[PDB]
Parts: sequence; C-alpha cells; structure tokens
Amino acid sequence: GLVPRGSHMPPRLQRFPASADEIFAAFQEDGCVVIEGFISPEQVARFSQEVDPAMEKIPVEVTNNGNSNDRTKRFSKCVIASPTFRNEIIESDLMHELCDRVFSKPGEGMGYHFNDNMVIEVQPGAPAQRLHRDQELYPWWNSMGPAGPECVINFFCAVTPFTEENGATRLVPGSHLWPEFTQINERDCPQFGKIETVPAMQPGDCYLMSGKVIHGAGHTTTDRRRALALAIIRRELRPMQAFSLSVPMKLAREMSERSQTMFGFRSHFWGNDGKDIAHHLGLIS
Amino acid sequence: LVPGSHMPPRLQRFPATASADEIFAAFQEDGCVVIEGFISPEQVARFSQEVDPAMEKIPVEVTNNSNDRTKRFSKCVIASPTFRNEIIESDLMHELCDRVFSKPGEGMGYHFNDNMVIEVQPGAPAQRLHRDQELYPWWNSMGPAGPECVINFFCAVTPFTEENGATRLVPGSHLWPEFTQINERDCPQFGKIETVPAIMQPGDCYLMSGKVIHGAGHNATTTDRRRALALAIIRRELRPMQAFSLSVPMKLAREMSERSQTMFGFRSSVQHCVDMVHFWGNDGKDIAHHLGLI
Ligand SMILES: C=C1[C@@]2(C)C[C@H]3[C@]4(C)CCC(=O)OC(C)(C)[C@H]4CC[C@]3(C)[C@]1(C(=O)OC)C(=O)[C@@](C)(O)C2=O
Ligand SMILES: O=C(O)CCC(=O)C(=O)O
Ligand SMILES: O=C(O)CCC(=O)C(=O)O
Ligand SMILES: [Fe+3]
Ligand SMILES: [Fe+3]
Repeated sequence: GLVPRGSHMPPRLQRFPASADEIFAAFQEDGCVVIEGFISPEQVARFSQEVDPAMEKIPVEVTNNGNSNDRTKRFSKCVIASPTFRNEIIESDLMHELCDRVFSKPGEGMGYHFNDNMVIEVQPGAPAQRLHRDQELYPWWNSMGPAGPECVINFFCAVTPFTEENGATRLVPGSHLWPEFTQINERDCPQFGKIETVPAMQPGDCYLMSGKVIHGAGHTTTDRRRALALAIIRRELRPMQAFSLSVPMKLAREMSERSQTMFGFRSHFWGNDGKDIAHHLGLIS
Repeated sequence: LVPGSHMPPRLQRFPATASADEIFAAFQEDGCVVIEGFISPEQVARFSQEVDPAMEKIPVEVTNNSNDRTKRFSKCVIASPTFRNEIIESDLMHELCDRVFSKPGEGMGYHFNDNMVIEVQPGAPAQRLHRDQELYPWWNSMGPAGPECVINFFCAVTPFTEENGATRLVPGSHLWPEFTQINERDCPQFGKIETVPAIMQPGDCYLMSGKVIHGAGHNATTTDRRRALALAIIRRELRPMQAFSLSVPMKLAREMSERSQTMFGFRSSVQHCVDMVHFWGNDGKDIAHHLGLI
C-alpha cells in the first residue's frame, strides 16, 4: 500500500539514518539515497548561523538569463567561516565509510578528496535549475555511460527545510542506469519534457547522489532554502576549489590526517618529488 | 634506408621552426612527432648543469628484479632558472597544447602534470610498454574516440641512441580500436608489438599523445647516463602528480608569466558548461587574488 493500487508508481527514493553496506546497496541500485540526520540538529544550526554573516554579504542576481546564479546564493569558504564544519561536519565516520566504498581500492589508501564545500541558498522566487548530471563538470564522463566508474558524489544536506514549494532538489533515481548519458536538452535528450523527477527533507538530512543521476533545483515569497553540498571526487580528478591555497595553514594543522588528504594538504598523486607534500608543509612528525 | 629488408615505422621529424599546424597534423596522424631544436643546445646545456647537483645527490636504486636504475627529479622550477624563465615559455609548446586541449571561449585547457628529469642509468632494464593515460585508469575504456588525457614533450637533455635507452614508441597505437593494458592477459598483440626508438640530439624532443604505446629502452651501455626532461601536460580537470603550488615558493611564482602561473596552479582558468565556473578557484574568484598576483 505505497501508492493507491493501480497507480503509476513514481521513481523510488529509499531513506536511512545505520549499516554502511546497507545504504551503499540503496546507492548502487537507485543512484540516490536520503540519509535522515547526516548532521546533528544543533550542529546544523551551529553551522547555519556561523555562516549567516558570510551569506548576508552575498548580493542576489535578478538576471532571468537561465544560469545557476539567477536568484541563488553560493558560498564555498565553509572551513574558514565555520568551526562546526571543519571540526565536526567534515569528520562523519560514515561519510568516509561510504566514500571508501564508492572510490577506494584495497591497499591503495584513500581514493577520494573534496571537490567543493558549497552552501547553496535558493532565494525565494528563483527559476528552476537546468536538469543535469554532476559529472558534466568532467565533460567526458557521460561518454562512458553507466559502465563507467564513479566520477563524483555529493552528500547534499539540508540547512533550512527542503519542501516541494521552496525549491528542494528534484531527483531522477535510476538515471544512472540509462544506456546513453546525454545533456538534458530537447536537442540532445530524447526524453525531454517526459523525465519524471522526485522532489527531495528536514535540516540535518543529507542525500548521497551519484554523479550519474539527473537532477536540479526547482522554483515562495520568503523562504531562503539553504543547503550544504559535500561534493567528493576520486583522487585523480581536480577540485573546483583550491582549498590548500585558501584555507590557512593554522586550520590545516588542526585537521586529521584523513581530512588533510581531503583538502590536499597530504597526498602518488599531488606529491612533492617522490615525497608526501605533507613533509614540506611541516605536518609529519 | 635498408636493402627487401623489413621497413620499420616512421617517426616524423620537424625543426622547432616548422609551423605548429605542420607538427600537429603529424602528431594527429601518428600520435607522436619529433621536434628538433625544441630547446636550444645552449638552453639544454644550462638546464642540465643547473639540475646536475640535484641529480648527483639522487642514489641509483639497484634491486633484485622493476624499472630501477632510473633517476627521477621533479623540482626543476626551483633548481633551474633556464627552465622556469625560458623552457616553460616555449610558444611552440603552448600553441600545440591549445590545439590539443583548449576549448573555444574557455582559455587554457591544460596545465602541468609533472616536470621530471629522467636519467636512465647504464644497464637499466627496459620499461614495460604502456600508455601514459593509464595514469588516469578509466581513460583507455573510451578508446580512440575518447579525448586526450595527457601529452608529454619528452626532451633529450643528452643524446638519445638506440643503445643507451631512447624511448621505444609505437606510432599509430593511439588509433587501435581497443585500449587495453599491454600484458598477456589483456593484450592480444603481446610480444608481437613493433616499436621504434626516438633518436634525438640534446634539445630535441618528441611530443607524444597519452594514447601512444611506449616504454623506455634498455640502456645497454656501460657509461652513458641518458638524461631526459619530461614536460607532461594534462587537461585542467585532471589532478597533477606534483603539488607544484605547494612546494614552488611564491617568490618564484610572482616572477612567472600568467600562463606559467596557470600551468602550476597559482592561477585559475575558466570553464563553461550556459554556466561559467573557475576551475581550481576560490569562492567565485581566481585563486591569484588571494595569493596576490593581480
Ligand atoms: C558552473 C557550475 C557547474 C559546472 C559546477 C557546479 C558544481 C561544482 C557541480 C556538481 C558538484 O559536484 O558539486 C556542486 C553541487 C558543489 C556544484 C556547485 C555549482 C557549480 C559550481 C555550477 C554553478 O554554480 O554555476 C555558476 C552549477 O550550478 C552547475 C550545476 O551548472 C555545474 O555543473
Ligand atoms: O541547489 C540545489 O538544490 C541543487 C544543487 C545543484 O544541483 C548544483 O548546483 O550542482
Ligand atoms: O624515459 C623514457 O624513455 C620513457 C619514460 C616513460 O615513458 C614514462 O615515465 O611514462
Ligand atoms: Fe547538481
Ligand atoms: Fe610513459
């Protein structure tokens, strides 16, 4: 009795809070999974107010030009601005546990690192964001289709509530197993206009979405719908943010060894002439 | 030439004063091409002298087996004024990199993977045959329809001869219908692949696609330490082997041209997907602001 009997059933979106191989199997089969309470409630609020002065100093473009900055606020300096983010959020042992299952190969250590730490605030009345796969950032990845390896995963967590009215992200579970990965355009996508989405949540909930999954933010009067994006890429890919050049050394000295690897203060990709870059940085005892 | 003697594959050769389009077509048909005089003999010789102290402090690893007896040094910008002020400012290098990597309206499509002096010691065993894009392990699966991951300007610092271990290359292997690793399990041509040495004088280089099968040769000499300079260049979305922006000092970065700063990640480049996004950037701006490079 999930939908009234005889109905069209809409694409499945499982939900967990919880065993790791369990949530991974839901990730594999559907491409998207809600993780209710990825961050503790006081933590999400401790973080949200912590960055609210940064967010307050971001002007809103009323552009009507169709891009992803049209009435949507975006801010990446979450490690400087928020001690909660860098000391608590970035240290979820289940996040690494899932990252290690999507990305790492055994005996090769950590196969992943951060792409971005973005806070995305859909300002009230914003056009819907164009449908896209996150792996379009790495433009050849679609050409490998669903047999290709994973490019990117986003732990996309709600900061303020995600409702079907304020602009919550619309997911297309199963778009990671389609046979051809295209740009989602009428010219390029044979299924344009017929793509069935599901809107994605309360503060503290994440959703782990594969980079192969089609999605977008949707279109109220006062609701600043705010989210925290933990985009994570394999170690061979380059990050959107030059974190080891903007995050001060002081904060990097406070990070765990694994979090230093996430931001590229530690490494052989991204090495230093056969040595770990962390030697030259004064980070190895 | 040879006498009904079997004719082995050609490696096209051009001088550094040929037109980039002439050299790129050769690169395009064969996946590799020799640029003679890529670096002047006086530039090569100053570079070799400027890094030689660092090469002398590198021990020769001899093992009981695995690509030993090869010295590898990547701190070229730090050690060599000639390298940073001149070698990396080759306009021919950048002309060709744009033709491979740069997309319309997006600026530089490429940056440095590595800057490696590679000195094959006397008696060093030959290197396994490989493609350089194997470093990005998924790339072979796109086959020859795929885009370029990586290219290398592989420069003779000292002469390349067949005896001292000049690289063995396989022209046209960037066009085989299936890109596998070169082993008995996966490669059906295994043990049947015909290679060709890159015979070069100092300052010559060959430019080679990451799709081309190749390996360092056996250094069968008793005396010759065969020195090379590998300028490996990747597209902007790929991670470098070297964290250049974290070991190269800022004093050296402020002296770099803007295209050099981009190569080493002291500066960002703009990517378009209807949307524009700085790659390797800082919260919407070039990282060169926060670093103080204008
Ligand atoms: C330009 C953009 C790109 C190319 C990248 C993208 C990206 C890093 C990619 C997906 C990912 O892994 O992480 C997150 C969630 C952090 C996003 C954040 C937003 C941006 C920076 C972007 C943008 O802000 O446009 C000015 C977009 O909104 C979008 C979707 O069009 C893009 O694909
Ligand atoms: O803002 C959102 O809800 C979706 C985030 C997203 O799709 C992106 O910008 O990559
Ligand atoms: O040194 C050589 O001749 C070949 C080296 C090489 O091909 C490599 O390191 O990928
Ligand atoms: Fe997205
Ligand atoms: Fe090689």
